[PDB]
Amino acid sequence: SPRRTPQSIPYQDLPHLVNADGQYLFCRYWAPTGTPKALIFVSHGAGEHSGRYEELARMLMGLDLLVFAHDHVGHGQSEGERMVVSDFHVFVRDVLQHVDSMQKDYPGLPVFLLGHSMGGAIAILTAAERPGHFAGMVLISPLVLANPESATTFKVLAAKVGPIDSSVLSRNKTEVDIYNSDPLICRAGLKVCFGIQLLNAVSRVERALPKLTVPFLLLQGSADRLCDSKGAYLLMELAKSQDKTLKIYEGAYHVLHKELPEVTNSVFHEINMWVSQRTA
Ligand SMILES: *C(=O)N1CCC(N2C(=O)[C@H](c3ccc(F)cc3)[C@H]2c2ccc(C(=O)OC)cc2)CC1
Repeated sequence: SPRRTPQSIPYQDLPHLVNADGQYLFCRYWAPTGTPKALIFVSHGAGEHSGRYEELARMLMGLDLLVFAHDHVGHGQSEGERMVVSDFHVFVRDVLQHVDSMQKDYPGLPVFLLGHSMGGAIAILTAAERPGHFAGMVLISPLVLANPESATTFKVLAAKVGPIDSSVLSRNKTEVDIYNSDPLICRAGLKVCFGIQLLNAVSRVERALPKLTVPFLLLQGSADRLCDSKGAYLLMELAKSQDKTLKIYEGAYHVLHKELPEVTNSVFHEINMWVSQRTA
C-alpha cells in the first residue's frame, strides 16, 4: 500500500527522503537556473512547515544559491505523530542526512543553515555537531531560552503521564490570517513529551555555545513573546563565533520574515546582504 502524507498524497509523487527511522520526510527545492554558488538548508519552527519559506527561498535562489528544506518529522507533509519526537536529536540527524545528500551532488560548495524558532535551535545544534563544516547560519528568533516556571512544570507533568494566541506571532494581521488558515500548520497546544524535547533543545544549545564558532546573523524582535529578546543578547555574548551580528527590530513580534512590510523587507534585504557577502 503506498506511503502517503498525513493529507493522503502518495510520497511517490512528491520530492522526499526516508530518514534513519524509516520515516518519509517531504522535501522542497528551489534551484537557480545556473550553477549554484552555495547551498542553503531552511529549518522551519515548531508547528509550521517548509512551505512558509517560499518567498525567502525564492529570494535566496535569485542570488544563485540552491535552497533546500524538508518538513521536520511530525510536521507538515512529513510522516510521524503530530508534533512528537523520540528525542530532539532526530531533527538534527535528519538535517545532516539531507545536507550530506546535497553535498554529495554538489561537492565543494559552501553550505549555510537558516532557521527560525525551533528551527534555529536545530541549526545551532547542527553547526555545533560539525564544527567548521558550515559557512554560516541565519537565525530568525531562535529558540535558545526556557522559562524556569514552565520547565519545572513540564518535568512534573511528564512524571505523571493550550494553543498560542496567533496575534502574538506578528503585527501583520494578513499574515496572522494566512497562518490561521494554513492546513499544514499545527496550531494545537504543546504535548508534554514535546515540551520536554524543547527543554532538551534549550539545554543542549546552552552547552553548545562554547563550541559554536560558525558565522551567524541573528535577527530578533524586541517585542517577541515566544522567544524573549534576552536570549538573542545572551546568544551574541556566549557564542564563540568570530563573525556574529545582531539586528534588533524595535516593536516587532516573533515571525520577522512575516511581520509588518517595513520589517519583512529589511529582513529579506539583510539576509540577502549577509549571505551575498559570504558567498562572494
Ligand atoms: C519556535 O519554534 N518556538 C517558539 C517558542 C515556543 N515555546 C517555548 O520555548 C515555550 C515552551 C514552554 C514549555 C516547554 F516545556 C517548552 C517550551 C513555548 C511557548 C512560549 C510562549 C508561549 C506563549 O503563548 O507566549 C505568549 C507559548 C508557548 C516553542 C516554539
